[PDB]
Amino acid sequence: AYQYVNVVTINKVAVIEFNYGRKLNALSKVFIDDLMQALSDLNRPEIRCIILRAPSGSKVFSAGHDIHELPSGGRDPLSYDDPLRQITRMIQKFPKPIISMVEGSVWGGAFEMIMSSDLIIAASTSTFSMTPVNLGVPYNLVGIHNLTRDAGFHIVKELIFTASPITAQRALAVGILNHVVEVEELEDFTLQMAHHISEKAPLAIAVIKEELRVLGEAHTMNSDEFERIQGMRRAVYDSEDYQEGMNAFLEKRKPNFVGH
Amino acid sequence: AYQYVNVVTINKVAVIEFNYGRKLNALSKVFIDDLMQALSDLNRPEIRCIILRAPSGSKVFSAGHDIHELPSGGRDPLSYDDPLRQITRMIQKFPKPIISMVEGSVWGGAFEMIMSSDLIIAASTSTFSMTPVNLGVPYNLVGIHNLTRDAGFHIVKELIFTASPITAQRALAVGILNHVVEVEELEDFTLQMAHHISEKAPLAIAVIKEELRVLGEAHTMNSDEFERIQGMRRAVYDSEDYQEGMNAFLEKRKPNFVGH
Amino acid sequence: AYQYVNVVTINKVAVIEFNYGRKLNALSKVFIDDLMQALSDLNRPEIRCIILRAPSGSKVFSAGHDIHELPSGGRDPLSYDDPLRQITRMIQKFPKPIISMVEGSVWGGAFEMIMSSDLIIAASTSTFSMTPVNLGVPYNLVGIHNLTRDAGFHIVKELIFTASPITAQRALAVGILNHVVEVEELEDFTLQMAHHISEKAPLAIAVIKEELRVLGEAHTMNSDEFERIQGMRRAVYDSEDYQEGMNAFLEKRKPNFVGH
Amino acid sequence: AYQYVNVVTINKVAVIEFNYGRKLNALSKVFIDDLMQALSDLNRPEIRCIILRAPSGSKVFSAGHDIHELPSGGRDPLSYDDPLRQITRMIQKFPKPIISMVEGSVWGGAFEMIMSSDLIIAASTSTFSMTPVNLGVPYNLVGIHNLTRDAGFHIVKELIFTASPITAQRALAVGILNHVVEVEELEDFTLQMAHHISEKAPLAIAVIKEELRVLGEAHTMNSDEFERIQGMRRAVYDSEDYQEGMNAFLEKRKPNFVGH
Amino acid sequence: AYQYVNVVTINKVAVIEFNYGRKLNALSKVFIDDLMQALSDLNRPEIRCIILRAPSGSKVFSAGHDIHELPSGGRDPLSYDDPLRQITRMIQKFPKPIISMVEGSVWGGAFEMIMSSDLIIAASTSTFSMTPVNLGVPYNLVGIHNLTRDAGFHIVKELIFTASPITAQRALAVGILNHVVEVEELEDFTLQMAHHISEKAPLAIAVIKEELRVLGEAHTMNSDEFERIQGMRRAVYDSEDYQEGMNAFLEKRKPNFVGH
Amino acid sequence: AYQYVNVVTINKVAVIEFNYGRKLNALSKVFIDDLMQALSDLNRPEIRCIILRAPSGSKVFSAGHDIHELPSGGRDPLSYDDPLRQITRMIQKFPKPIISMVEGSVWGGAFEMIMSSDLIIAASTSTFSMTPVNLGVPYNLVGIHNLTRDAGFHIVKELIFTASPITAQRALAVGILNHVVEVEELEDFTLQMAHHISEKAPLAIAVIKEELRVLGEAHTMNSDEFERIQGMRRAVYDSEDYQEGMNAFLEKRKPNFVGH
Ligand SMILES: CC(C(=O)NCCNC(=O)CCNC(=O)[C@H](O)C(C)(C)COP(=O)(O)OP(=O)(O)OC[C@H]1O[C@@H](n2cnc3c(N)ncnc32)[C@H](O)[C@@H]1OP(=O)(O)O)=[N+]([O-])[O-]
Ligand SMILES: CC(C(=O)NCCNC(=O)CCNC(=O)[C@H](O)C(C)(C)COP(=O)(O)OP(=O)(O)OC[C@H]1O[C@@H](n2cnc3c(N)ncnc32)[C@H](O)[C@@H]1OP(=O)(O)O)=[N+]([O-])[O-]
Ligand SMILES: CC(C(=O)NCCNC(=O)CCNC(=O)[C@H](O)C(C)(C)COP(=O)(O)OP(=O)(O)OC[C@H]1O[C@@H](n2cnc3c(N)ncnc32)[C@H](O)[C@@H]1OP(=O)(O)O)=[N+]([O-])[O-]
Ligand SMILES: CC(C(=O)NCCNC(=O)CCNC(=O)[C@H](O)C(C)(C)COP(=O)(O)OP(=O)(O)OC[C@H]1O[C@@H](n2cnc3c(N)ncnc32)[C@H](O)[C@@H]1OP(=O)(O)O)=[N+]([O-])[O-]
Ligand SMILES: CC(C(=O)NCCNC(=O)CCNC(=O)[C@H](O)C(C)(C)COP(=O)(O)OP(=O)(O)OC[C@H]1O[C@@H](n2cnc3c(N)ncnc32)[C@H](O)[C@@H]1OP(=O)(O)O)=[N+]([O-])[O-]
Ligand SMILES: CC(C(=O)NCCNC(=O)CCNC(=O)[C@H](O)C(C)(C)COP(=O)(O)OP(=O)(O)OC[C@H]1O[C@@H](n2cnc3c(N)ncnc32)[C@H](O)[C@@H]1OP(=O)(O)O)=[N+]([O-])[O-]
Ligand SMILES: [K+]
Ligand SMILES: [K+]
Ligand code: NI
Ligand code: NI
Repeated sequence: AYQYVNVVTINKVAVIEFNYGRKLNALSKVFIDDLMQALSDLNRPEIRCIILRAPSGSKVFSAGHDIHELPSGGRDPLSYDDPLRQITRMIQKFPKPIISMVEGSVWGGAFEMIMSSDLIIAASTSTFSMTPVNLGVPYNLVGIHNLTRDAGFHIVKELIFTASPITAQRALAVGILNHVVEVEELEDFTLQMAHHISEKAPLAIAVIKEELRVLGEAHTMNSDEFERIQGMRRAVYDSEDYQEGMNAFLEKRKPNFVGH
Repeated sequence: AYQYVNVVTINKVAVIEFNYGRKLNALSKVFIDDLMQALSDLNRPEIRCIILRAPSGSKVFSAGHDIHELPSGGRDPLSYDDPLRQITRMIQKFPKPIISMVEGSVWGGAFEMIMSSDLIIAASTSTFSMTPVNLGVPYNLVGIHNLTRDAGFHIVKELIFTASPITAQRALAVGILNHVVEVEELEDFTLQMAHHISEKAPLAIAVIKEELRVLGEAHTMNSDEFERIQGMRRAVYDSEDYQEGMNAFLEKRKPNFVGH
Repeated sequence: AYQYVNVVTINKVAVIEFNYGRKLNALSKVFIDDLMQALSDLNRPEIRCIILRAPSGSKVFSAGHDIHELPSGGRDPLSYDDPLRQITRMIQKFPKPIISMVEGSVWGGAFEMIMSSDLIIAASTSTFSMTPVNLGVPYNLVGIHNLTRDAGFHIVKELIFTASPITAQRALAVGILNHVVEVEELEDFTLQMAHHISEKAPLAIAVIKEELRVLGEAHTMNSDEFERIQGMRRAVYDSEDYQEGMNAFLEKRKPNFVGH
Repeated sequence: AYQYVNVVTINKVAVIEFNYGRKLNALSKVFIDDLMQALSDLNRPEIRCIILRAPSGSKVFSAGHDIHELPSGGRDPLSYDDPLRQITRMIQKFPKPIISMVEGSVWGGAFEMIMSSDLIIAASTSTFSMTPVNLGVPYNLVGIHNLTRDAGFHIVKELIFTASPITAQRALAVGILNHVVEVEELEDFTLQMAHHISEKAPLAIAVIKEELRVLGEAHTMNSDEFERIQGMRRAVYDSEDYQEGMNAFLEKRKPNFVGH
Repeated sequence: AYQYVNVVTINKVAVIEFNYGRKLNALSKVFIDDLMQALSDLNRPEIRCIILRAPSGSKVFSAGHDIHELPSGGRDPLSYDDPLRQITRMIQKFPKPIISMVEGSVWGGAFEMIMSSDLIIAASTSTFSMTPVNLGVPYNLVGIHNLTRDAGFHIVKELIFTASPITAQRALAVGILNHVVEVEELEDFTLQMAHHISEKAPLAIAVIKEELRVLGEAHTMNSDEFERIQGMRRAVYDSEDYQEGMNAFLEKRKPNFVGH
Repeated sequence: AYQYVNVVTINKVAVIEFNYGRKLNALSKVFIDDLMQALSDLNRPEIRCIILRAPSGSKVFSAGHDIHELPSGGRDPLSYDDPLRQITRMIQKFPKPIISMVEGSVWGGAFEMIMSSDLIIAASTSTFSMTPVNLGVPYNLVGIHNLTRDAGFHIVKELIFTASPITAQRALAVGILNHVVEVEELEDFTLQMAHHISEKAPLAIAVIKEELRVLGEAHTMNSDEFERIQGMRRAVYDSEDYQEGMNAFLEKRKPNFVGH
């Protein structure tokens, strides 16, 4: 059993349901460690497809990164072993398909988390925002890359630069979602597709998923370019604005950004 | 003349029509060798645009890889000089635009074949499936990469992991197709576009096509990553599941996959 | 302050308006030098978002490359320091969002220019074409790469190989545009999005934009592939067809291309 | 204990000594499994430097790949999980320096193995050969790359194309070896260098070793190039020459190669 | 015109002499800023070649990184705008050849600095060491890469893992140095070569140097590999060993490293 | 027969001897066309090794690129189809070893040509120079890359920036040559090694040569880097210095370079 998730398996399909609603399923270390343990426990030959979901009737699918656990001490907020960074790698390397079944609003790191999964099926009332420019966070290269494989560059830059929510209808139209259904059809539609996938050849699915993962990462650059980017990110996480972003969030007020 | 295609030339446009209805235009070696000979013969300055089509009225555009020619046991079924691998490279390197004009159902390797062409114009009643997970086939890197340049990652993964057919309307909406037209207008519509392209500067078209080919291919990885992927693909084509998929296809029964 | 653009600032938003209507805002060296000086002058902490536009009522947003300024006699027409190549780099490296607010028709290098910007909001009556195959021009790798980050390969190849205009509605559908609005609403809609972006964290916006730029460029090739392409481009700029394409534009007649 | 190796620790230095002299320390699966187990068991904070050696007085350091374990059956002889391929990866990813201390003759896969290690210190009487052209073996990309980081291309090609042994003195002159010493001084010279390295910062050593490993692997190519090489390798392991080379070695006669 | 360097111009050759003897030409910000200003001021068409030197008679060419300025606690010591990182970029991008003319002992960052220059001519009594493993420093990817273009991997790993000094004779034998001369001949030999270079075509020299720079940097990797290495680097600069290495250097005692 | 080369076959070895003494075996278009035709004619299974040589007693091995065939200005002098660019690709792709057997002086493009071959065996009196900085020529990336796989960067930069000849003894010490022998021993020393290689497995040699070729080329960069380099090379071939370099050679005088 798990403190922060609930797992139900029938036949070859496992549903991992978030159980962290008192914190709006924020991506706290304790929540992510339990989600990763649950996925690892399901890495068995008789499990063929995973669904990730919030409880039925959730207003908020996930509030994203826990803003209390963001470092404000001049440390990289999105280093390789940060919980958000660990869960996106683990989803992408997992040798079974992972479907995000979305009811409610999706924020920031949680939007990256569902974009790292294999398919997204969403309620017609679900909404999606990408929020680092609301907090002054310098998103990392891997995290940004995870957002660029579905919608085009102009659409991705609108989502990030405005931090404005988009509807499930627009998220379908721009190529982010696989399917949008009425919320009362969401579970039945998603289970039908998951159980269908579980009848197909699992070893062929696993190697094709791994081929897609490698090709998706195969945007290569030299060491100088990476180190130049890391210097730019460091200047951001050393900024007055980054302190103001976090301060405004916990004081429940609007940040005032100034460009330092 | 050719045993397995019929070629017609109208000014600067060449139409190559499959003549392999006996096997529903399956990508047999003898069919692909005639298709490649026909294209090579058309590599002349006075030809400016190619159309690939099945005969008018076809229910099946192409049934995909000839399953009777797929290597059994531990032989790579999608090696460099396999017919499907040869025709996709030839289409992509050919210095004139190649338009796939689609009537009927499109399966597996024939879907990768039309995706490798420059433009796809299809009948409102045409349908599209990608089927290696039905058979347990470890699709190759180059073949998967050919499926990723039009629709986004989540859509591609739905197509491959479900092996379910999509309509021409959905294939248009997700960016696979250029145009969908009523079947009685398909030929006229496609020829009008081909004649129009044929008025443009062919050397400019050829170098821009090759620039897009090179950029499309420019997802680079180290030797270890390629050899690791090759080891995973060999484990799949060595598996009981691969034998079961091939056998189930031939015996016309549902395969029973077990994950080894 | 500039001969060929007008700049107005509204709180933290700067609007750079073309003032070259006597040449339909063609991308002449004198125009681009003024556009680049205006952008450089706006790289100030109190400026948070840029809008590029043509004057209200413009039938032609930009007629594209100044065809009089293209070299004739066996010279690369799209070298690293040609004005179109300079302005796309400058837009992409600029540390503030640049929104292209489009009224009227967009041609050739002007289409590449708006594609290189961060967001595109367009009038319902605006139209878009990519024209090098009309003139026999061997477009450069960087230039072509700039057209491939929004719509899929089949769509881009139709746009380039036909040189046919598409509508604002089709450009929205295929992923080129962010928004299409009635022309009477175009300025207010674009200014409210720009003001909204202007309240977000500028340093987070600048590092995410730069991360997207270098991931966008990170399609890598070996020296031989680049030099093989450059040799193909030189055969095109040495061709009879290239001279005929330039001649026909200047003599206002239909070119006759022959494939050498 | 181990059946096929003997381990001695001298404070922070561990010496792994081959114990397979009855098969001239050929790289059979049982010998390599024991070497990898002994390395894995030494991956402890109190160990800082490894030495690999043959027993004192060995005329043969290692006879290379066990030719009885080379598959002939149209199967890739150097696939990702073959013992030679496993041991070179493990030596390179091991977070402590590994020094090859060589007495006797070094052959084929055993030469690649010492090349994959961090330093090579050798007896003045030791000799070195790279032998796949004697057998008709299509050596794999990773394996060849492991031979190209010390001596230059012309020297590597002489070694491989001639399969002729070189002296310790020539191996020093061309950059393959760190040091050549009289056999009576070999053990002490090597131990003093290992003890000296063991006084330095182990975390600094490990991250610099890992940085050198990933820069050394960072020669990148597209999927088509890898698949094209793999097709060429398969044609070699399907060849009559390959069968002739294996049979000639086992029958102790000169092979007769004919080029198919 | 400079506090910390002296500049002598002989025909088209400029000789930049270090004037920071108080810290044995350690790479303090104040010294490096004056070295970079002097180089910038020499970027004129009438200057064709640069020589970098310590004063005639120097025991110590440069004592390396200023250990008093290296950030301690959890700050990256080798960030993009650290003085050593700036000076190696500037030397490599400088459009004239830069010859390191070496008398005395060369340590750590000063060794990387001379390795980044175009040619090295040294006195027979000069000596060379690479020192990060004496301090527990996690050297950065670009810094390590700068050390791998002259001697082979085994030799570079000996230099870095031992931090032992090598003689000029050995540095010449492994390919680090161009020439070794008696100290009395150092100025005559170096100036003769610099004068000879200055009669050659400067624009051909500049573009070839820049071609070599970009080919040298063209070892590419994906974002995940870079972020993984940066996480490992951060674990080292957070370590107790790193604090011990810095403290031991400042207290002029032997460090005791423990592996955390 | 051939107008400009003489070919002899000794068992399985073919010796191609230059016959263009009248321009000292300068790499004129018609000379290189016959060398390439002679190689193609020898691409047969009963030939296993090629030797390239000048006639016995030659003072000049080859005077390098034919300076008279270089363009006068405003054109790239080393385009993909140039004869030097053609012969180095053909040597590198040729599926049999090519040994350069060198007697006399080797200049410029002929030095690149022998560097592109597999092995170099040279007379003790032979000499070697790299000459583009004598003429003001902007060497191409592929050409420079062909000079970097044997000697280190410092040595290569000395050779190119000085254009000074080096001895066979120095070329051996820095890793350019395989062997140096007295001129009376050169022919039979080289034939002994070629006969020995000719008894080895030719398919294994061919796939290993090709693996080394693609690994050598696998230094990758983005389109913007390449086009930036090309623009810099264009500024050189457009310069006054390039025309001065060509004029000085024609007028048999020392050039006066001024840096524009
Ligand atoms: C990777 C990344 C990232 O993941 N950033 C975090 C992105 N998340 C967000 O921007 C969403 C932040 N929260 C909200 O917008 C709203 O809380 C919302 C999710 C719509 C739920 O609104 P709702 O009215 O239902 O509840 P609220 O009154 O807003 O807030 C409910 C409580 O949850 C807290 N909370 C909400 N989200 C978070 C979070 N992500 N981290 C920490 N606390 C949170 C609020 O501070 C309140 O705290 P407290 O007053 O009890 O101490 N990034 O780059 O920024
Ligand atoms: C690259 C790849 C790939 O290309 N795989 C193959 C993908 N192709 C398919 O899955 C489609 C397989 N075929 C079918 O679904 C059906 O034949 C269909 C195309 C719907 C047409 O049905 P239709 O009723 O009109 O004809 P069928 O009864 O299904 O089949 C008529 C015959 O054609 C054979 N056949 C059909 N497609 C193929 C094929 N691709 N290869 C070999 N034989 C085939 C069947 O096995 C039958 O053999 P036989 O009983 O006459 O000896 N992959 O990775 O798997
Ligand atoms: C990068 C690239 C590129 O940018 N190519 C250029 C792409 N641009 C174009 O194809 C548009 C060319 N022009 C046109 O299509 C039409 O001018 C159009 C924009 C529809 C406007 O029609 P309109 O009926 O008003 O014609 P005008 O207003 O008279 O245009 C006024 C003059 O502008 C000239 N002109 C138009 N576009 C251009 C241009 N790009 N360069 C130079 N002159 C131009 C016409 O030839 C007229 O010459 P002249 O009569 O004064 O001697 N490329 O690869 O090709
Ligand atoms: C990866 C790779 C590779 O690793 N190739 C293998 C490269 N190995 C070689 O070329 C070593 C060839 N062997 C020799 O030169 C000599 O056997 C040798 C290493 C010098 C020592 O000679 P010595 O005179 O002491 O002993 P030998 O009489 O030659 O041989 C002693 C016995 O060991 C066997 N043997 C030697 N090397 C091997 C091997 N690598 N695998 C299996 N058996 C071997 C011989 O066939 C004899 O078998 P048997 O007939 O008694 O059953 N490759 O690509 O080729
Ligand atoms: C990049 C990197 C790196 O660069 N590491 C640093 C590597 N450098 C070293 O290990 C050499 C450190 N310095 C020394 O060992 C000695 O100064 C040595 C070069 C042997 C010369 O000894 P000598 O007795 O002649 O001269 P010293 O009195 O030690 O040194 C003369 C003065 O320069 C200072 N100094 C010398 N080296 C350094 C340095 N690297 N950083 C800061 N100050 C230094 C000393 O503290 C003295 O200052 P002060 O005590 O008068 O205020 N790394 O990764 O580690
Ligand atoms: C790629 C590249 C390159 O390959 N450059 C070319 C590099 N080659 C050189 O710099 C060598 C130029 N030539 C010389 O230095 C001398 O000719 C040398 C090879 C030392 C031989 O001196 P030598 O006094 O014996 O004989 P020469 O009479 O000078 O030369 C015999 C004739 O061949 C011509 N020749 C010699 N080298 C070349 C050449 N590379 N191109 C064209 N003609 C040449 C001379 O101009 C003579 O013409 P003519 O006077 O009969 O009409 N690059 O970038 O520069
Ligand atoms: K709004
Ligand atoms: K300054
Ligand atoms: Ni990509
Ligand atoms: Ni390299």
